[PDB]
Amino acid sequence: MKVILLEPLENLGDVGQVVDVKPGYARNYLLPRGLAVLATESNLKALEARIRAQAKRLAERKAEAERLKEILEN
RNA sequence: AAGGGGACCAGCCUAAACCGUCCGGCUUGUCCGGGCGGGGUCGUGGGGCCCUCGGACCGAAUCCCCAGCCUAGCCGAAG
Ligand SMILES: [Mg+2]
Ligand SMILES: [Mg+2]
Ligand SMILES: [Mg+2]
Ligand SMILES: [Mg+2]
Ligand SMILES: [Mg+2]
Ligand SMILES: [Mg+2]
Ligand SMILES: [Mg+2]
Ligand SMILES: [Mg+2]
Ligand SMILES: [Mg+2]
Ligand SMILES: [Mg+2]
Ligand SMILES: [Mg+2]
Ligand SMILES: [Mg+2]
Repeated sequence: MKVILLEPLENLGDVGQVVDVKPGYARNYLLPRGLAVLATESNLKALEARIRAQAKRLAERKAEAERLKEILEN
């Protein structure tokens, strides 16, 4: 069963990563303890749209810096 | 059972794509979810979106009126 980790779990996966676990593990351990969420279509988009937003506000930083490296350095 | 002969006869509304709006979720938006409205309903496949072209006739199974009908009755020839 595919789940999206909400946290880094040792010998499991990284936060935001999609891993495969047995249904019992997900239903009776991860989901109740807030450690993961079902890799459903609905929030596979939620993860995706946040990976997209994080990249958006990052490349905006690496370009509002360069526009300052423009004025300075000259 | 098909088929044939007859009785009767009638076909419609949705879900999803996509659009809009409201609400709340927290993991902040190009988000996800819930409601509502639009859109759509098909097998010659149909629909959505995007271009190009083109701009009155049907009509309920719903509501209204009426005829007709029922729930009392009446006239009715000639020793
Ligand atoms: Mg028959
Ligand atoms: Mg027949
Ligand atoms: Mg008959
Ligand atoms: Mg018929
Ligand atoms: Mg809001
Ligand atoms: Mg939804
Ligand atoms: Mg909605
Ligand atoms: Mg059609
Ligand atoms: Mg088609
Ligand atoms: Mg109807
Ligand atoms: Mg009499
Ligand atoms: Mg008499």
